[PDB]
Amino acid sequence: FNKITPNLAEFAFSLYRQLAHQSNSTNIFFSPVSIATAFAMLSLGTKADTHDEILEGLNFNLTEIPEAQIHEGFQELLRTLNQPDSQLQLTTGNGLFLSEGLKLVDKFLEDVKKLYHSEAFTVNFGDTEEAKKQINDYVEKGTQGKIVDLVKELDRDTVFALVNYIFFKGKWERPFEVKDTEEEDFHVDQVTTVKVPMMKRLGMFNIQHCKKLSSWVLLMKYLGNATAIFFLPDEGKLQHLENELTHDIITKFLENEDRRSASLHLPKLSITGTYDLKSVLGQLGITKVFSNGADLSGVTEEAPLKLSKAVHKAVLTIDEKGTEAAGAMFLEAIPMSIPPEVKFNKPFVFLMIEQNTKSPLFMGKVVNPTQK
Repeated sequence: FNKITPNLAEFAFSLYRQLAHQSNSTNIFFSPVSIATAFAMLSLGTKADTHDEILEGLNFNLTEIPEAQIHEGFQELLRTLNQPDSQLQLTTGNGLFLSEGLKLVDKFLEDVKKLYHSEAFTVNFGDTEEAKKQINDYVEKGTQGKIVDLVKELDRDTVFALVNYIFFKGKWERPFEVKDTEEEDFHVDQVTTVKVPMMKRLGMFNIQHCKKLSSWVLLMKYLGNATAIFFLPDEGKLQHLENELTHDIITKFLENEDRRSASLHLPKLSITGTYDLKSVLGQLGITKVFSNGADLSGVTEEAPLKLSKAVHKAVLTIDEKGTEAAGAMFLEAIPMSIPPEVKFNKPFVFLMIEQNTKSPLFMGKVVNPTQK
């Protein structure tokens, strides 16, 4: 439900398939939305090919969609993700660190803080260790201690760095009971298991088995404007599941509101994803902004400039209840027939969607819960 939603979904997938390709034995978790928003904001300080590469690498076809529509699209998205009276409890931030002694262009600083409500700071890159400390302290402080020592090192000639972080710990509209959480096996291989805390509940879930995706598909809503979608592939269908996913298929799932009884087993976990955006977005065609040929004339008017560092960290916590604050009670009418046992006890894929815009807030893959 947003002009740029289709683009963000395409970006989420190209990014996902990129990461899934590098290796299939690691947990994947990232925010298509936080990354795309950061880079769209950055493009504002770039021009020509440098600029164009960035928007195209974010899956926007400049021959078909006007730039003004792109930014307004991100604007509406932001005005939604962070509103007063309503909170999905999303801790996110984007920090720009530019060399002191650089003559920055006002308009850029205005756009960053006013339009994309982001943060720009000036630091002394002459002192690498102190620069790193300030950057890391920024993240730590923004996540109240959940993300520490993010940046492990800086290039010798670093003059501009970008940090993008996001932490999500949502509250289910229909929570699990802690007393029902017990240790269960999780099949990493078809012949190997490992124990992990497993949440479980008998109720009416928006769950179904999809022939095309060869997977079970579960949708659960979070307090706020978000919805989690879990895809459990049949035996040997993970790769098929990954290839067959599409924005149209996901939109269809979100339209369905049918519920059926089931005994659901869902792992209680905490996973993280840390990526070097220069490397990852590089594989998506975004290379000039990170090179000596970078046209960042919208950032600094007279001196050479390029983005030498760009990091993204996404943290997800899934548990029985997002808070100790008991939620209002409700009663579901569960039939007396035998409910299917649907267990997320093997590699599965997931996506978190923002209900209004339908933007892909998060996307990931759990290969082994006890991996972190």
